Amino acid sequence: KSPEELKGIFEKYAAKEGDPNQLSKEELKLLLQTEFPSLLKGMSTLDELFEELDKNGDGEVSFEEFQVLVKKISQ
Ligand SMILES: [La+3]
Repeated sequence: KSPEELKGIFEKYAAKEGDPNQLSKEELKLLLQTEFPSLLKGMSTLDELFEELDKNGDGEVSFEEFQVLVKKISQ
């Protein structure tokens, strides 16, 4: 539940598919799977999360956008 682990695990998944410098639906999906499968139960579907996370329009859910989830994962 550490922060350093978030980066590590994150990259561990971001490196899974495509460049680890960018997250994806399938990529994040996995994370959201193990990382927080409960967040998947939310009313925010994968696609919803994907589009939700990306509020810039790059397609990459970099850790930056991820920090946005940490908020929901906090509440
Ligand atoms: La982005």
